Amino acid sequence: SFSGYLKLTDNVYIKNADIVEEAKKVKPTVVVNAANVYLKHGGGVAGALNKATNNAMQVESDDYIATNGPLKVGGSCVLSGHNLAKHCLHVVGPNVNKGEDIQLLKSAYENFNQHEVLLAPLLSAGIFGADPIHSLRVCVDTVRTNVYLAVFDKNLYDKLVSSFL
Ligand SMILES: CCc1c(C(=O)NC)[nH]c(C)c1C(C)=O
Repeated sequence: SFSGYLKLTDNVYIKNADIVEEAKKVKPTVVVNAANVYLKHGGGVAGALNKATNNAMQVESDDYIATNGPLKVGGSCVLSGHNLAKHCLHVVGPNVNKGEDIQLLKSAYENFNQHEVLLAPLLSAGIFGADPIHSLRVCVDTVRTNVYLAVFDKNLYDKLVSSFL
């Protein structure tokens, strides 16, 4: 199971880890991808997860989009986890670098409540432009299921833990 995590609350745990490496090690039931509405996994966590699947995640995602159309900002879809997890929950947090409503971050985290346990990144953090301290606060105030947060950057991980209220 998950190891080396710091417990933040009853159900939220955090670790300084590469989510790709964490997924390959644990093979969780659900890994969360920091997806965009088109499921175009170009960079950040999405590019890293997709590259770990040898692009199988992108091939599956393009078929999903061709059939269903784009996701909503704040929405999600469950696809295969490929070599990383049983499933991948592609969650679309608002991209503040695209001027998207930061208020949609709570709706994005609500998707996690449909899964008993998840390995996840902080939504809308990194290349999505939101404040990761704000993302962690929305996560602990929204997610009720067991979420194991992987934070890639050690310096950000320390800032998140040291400032956690
Ligand atoms: C492609 C770079 C990458 C990897 C990786 O390739 N791990 C094996 N994991 C992560 C989380 C990244 C990021 C944040 O972009």
